[PDB]
Amino acid sequence: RDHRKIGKQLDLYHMQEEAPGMVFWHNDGWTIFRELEVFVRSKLKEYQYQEVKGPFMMDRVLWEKTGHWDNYKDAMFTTSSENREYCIKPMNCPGHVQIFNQGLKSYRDLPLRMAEFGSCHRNEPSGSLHGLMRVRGFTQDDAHIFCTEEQIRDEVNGCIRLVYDMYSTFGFEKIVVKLSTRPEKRIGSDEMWDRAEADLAVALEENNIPFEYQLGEGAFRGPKIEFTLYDCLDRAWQCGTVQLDFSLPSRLSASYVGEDNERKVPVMIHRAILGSMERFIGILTEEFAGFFPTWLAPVQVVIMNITDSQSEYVNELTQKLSNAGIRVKADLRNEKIGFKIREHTLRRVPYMLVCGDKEVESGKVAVRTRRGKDLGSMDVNEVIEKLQQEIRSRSLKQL
Amino acid sequence: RDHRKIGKQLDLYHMQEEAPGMVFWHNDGWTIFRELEVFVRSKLKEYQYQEVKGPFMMDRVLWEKTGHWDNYKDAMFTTSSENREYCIKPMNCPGHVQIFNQGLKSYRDLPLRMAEFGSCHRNEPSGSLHGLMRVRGFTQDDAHIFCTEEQIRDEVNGCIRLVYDMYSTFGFEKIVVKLSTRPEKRIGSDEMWDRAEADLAVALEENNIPFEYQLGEGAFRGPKIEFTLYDCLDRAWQCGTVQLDFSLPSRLSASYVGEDNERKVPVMIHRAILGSMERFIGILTEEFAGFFPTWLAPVQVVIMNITDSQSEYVNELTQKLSNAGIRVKADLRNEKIGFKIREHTLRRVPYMLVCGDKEVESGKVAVRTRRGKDLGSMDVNEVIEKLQQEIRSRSLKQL
Ligand SMILES: *C(=O)[C@@H](NC(=O)c1cccc(O)c1O)[C@H](O)Cc1ccc([N+](=O)[O-])cc1
Ligand SMILES: *C(=O)[C@@H](NC(=O)c1cccc(O)c1O)[C@H](O)Cc1ccc([N+](=O)[O-])cc1
Ligand SMILES: [Zn+2]
Ligand SMILES: [Zn+2]
Repeated sequence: RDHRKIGKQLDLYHMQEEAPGMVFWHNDGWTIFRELEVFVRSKLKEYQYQEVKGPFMMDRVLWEKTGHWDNYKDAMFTTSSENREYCIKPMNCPGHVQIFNQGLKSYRDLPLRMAEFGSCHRNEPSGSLHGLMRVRGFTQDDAHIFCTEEQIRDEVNGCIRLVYDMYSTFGFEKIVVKLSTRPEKRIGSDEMWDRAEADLAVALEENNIPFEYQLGEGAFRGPKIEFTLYDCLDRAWQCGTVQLDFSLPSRLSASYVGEDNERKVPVMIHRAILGSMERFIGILTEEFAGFFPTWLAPVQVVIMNITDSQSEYVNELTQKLSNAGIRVKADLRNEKIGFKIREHTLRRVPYMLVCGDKEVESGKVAVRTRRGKDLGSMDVNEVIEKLQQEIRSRSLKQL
Repeated sequence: RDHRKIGKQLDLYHMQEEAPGMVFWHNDGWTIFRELEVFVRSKLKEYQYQEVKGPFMMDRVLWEKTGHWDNYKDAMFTTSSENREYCIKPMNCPGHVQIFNQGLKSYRDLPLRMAEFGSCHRNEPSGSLHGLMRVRGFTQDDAHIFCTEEQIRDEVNGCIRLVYDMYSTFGFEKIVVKLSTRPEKRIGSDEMWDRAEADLAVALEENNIPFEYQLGEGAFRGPKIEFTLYDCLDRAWQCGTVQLDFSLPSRLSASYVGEDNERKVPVMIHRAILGSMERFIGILTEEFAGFFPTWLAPVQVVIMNITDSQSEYVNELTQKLSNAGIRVKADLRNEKIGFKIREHTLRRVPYMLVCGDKEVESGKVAVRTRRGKDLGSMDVNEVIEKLQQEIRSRSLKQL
């Protein structure tokens, strides 16, 4: 369970000194990355999230307008063009407010949930980088919710359900939730903080979540929730966050017309469920020790012949499986069946179809699994129906 | 047919002076963008392309090693960290060679086709920017093919079929193909250029392509093909390119073991079919004048009630359509049916389901189209089956 070693073994990705802290996603690693996006997008559709894409760099004046310049100028890559200074974005938050600021918003547009798979960059010191855990370039399952003060409870509830629903898919059921203590220096009136804290307390009680408080001084712009998961080694990984913001929407001139026809500043909720998706892939790689679940496996099926007679039967089978949506490969090499089955077992391919002369004549296929289990000859249509169920259900275990 | 005006009318995207030449993709514009990616990925799977993701910035030493530094340093955004200079990538080519350089390659790995939806940036002068046509940040349907000299014909054939197959999906059937004349200053032996030119000439003859030559001096690293399409206004848009490269793989120390067991440098083919996908969306926006085909339309169906009695019937219908994969919205507003049908017609929603008291009791739905055609009451299952066919076929016209 070392994601850097398994990543090299499975040809998932690589890094080199020319771009420290930035991942070269290979084909198989990118397949895992994109399958994660499909999973998140499926959850986004459930909770009615927009998906947007912001610009990678933005004017340094805009970043100074947010107030994040002074606090995080060290971590921000800077670039220039035509006597103007630009910042490679370390966060997606101001860009979403820019999209929100387009057009007039009323209360009828709230809550407005805006998600983005935003590529962000941070100038982290090189000595602190490690694999996919600590990088300079990363993609967050980020989203921001624009809502009234009244909707804070209902929106935090949805984030809470999202965290537990999503972590459970991967097998993470032990979750520790920590709440933040309000600092001395804070933005926003005390009554605003008091009302929002009641919203958070009611939401956490509603979901029956035992929560602890954190010794850290907490964020100045709002109350913060952090979700930590535990992998099969009982290792704690902090991935989720729900951060309230009373500062940024006021700074970036965001507003909406309320029911009373009065100009109001929306409440802004920052939330990520998995956090850094590169980091989450590394966590998943160590969690499964390379035995990725079928829906996450880069190559899900390999079909092999025994000799060249079955080689054309294999090619039809590969096409029939590929049309069914299965990520399949054909192994027609001039190696005998024990060699290929072992090699694809070592590469963690979930299923392995053996096509002998009996298999060609029967119309069936001989099925082996990467754990060495022999499921015997099965109907080709039956095989497809079972993997499709395993893929669509995103099941954690095989047949 | 002005994509900037239609983009504002349909809330597709926006741009602001804080990030000149970079697009804020709104939800509906991002839906078109992502649907284009799915279309390209479907074509990638047909031709057995890998999909990878490279780092956004790379060491300036690596860029100087390519030789693109001296020619294109002006157009490249530069940034630094820890006394080292980095370049925000304007091209995906060197990053793919880096991924190719991982692991030992043999001739049995060739041809190796490597595609990437790579976000690239160029420091284009601000006065030259225009909408999505001329931007600083763009995403290309880029790919690179690593192959032997012998495979150049078969690979150019696949690129040629890809260009015509993909342009035809959008209704672009008039295509002008231009070939490049070899310059005085060139990289690679004359015999290499002579053999590759024969490969290109045979490939273009094979597909029966009438081609012209270009007065431009042509690329120094290899022969170049450019594909121009014509929209419904008979306007020429140059989108596709197939560029041969004898220079870069040798520079970046790329190699493979041949059949003769000799260390050889692969031939590199750069190819993009649509080119800048932001630019292609703008072309598509003007081609359809906002009447996007059903598979490309941001919102494909709107269901409306006449009064609150049908409001709960509409919500079930919206869910049943959404589970079927249709991008659908519910319009339960307190406006009468003529108001809503007109508003969604003005917003170019392909289909429009009207749910009266007759519709609730029958189990059917009243169907209108954005062209004003009345298709009458239809079965809800029948409606779903027809849009699914229209979406999956990517048909250019409605029922
Ligand atoms: C405060 O605004 C906080 N933002 C978030 O925590 C946040 C989490 C998840 C999703 C979104 O959209 C969020 O805004 C803070 O700015 C986080 C942060 C810390 C450090 C740096 N840095 O430049 O080193 C950037 C952002
Ligand atoms: C020559 O290498 C040429 N590259 C391409 O034309 C190309 C087209 C489509 C896909 C890929 O992967 C390609 O490499 C040239 O470098 C193109 C180019 C021109 C200008 C600039 N610029 O920095 O202004 C960059 C790239
Ligand atoms: Zn945020
Ligand atoms: Zn290239």
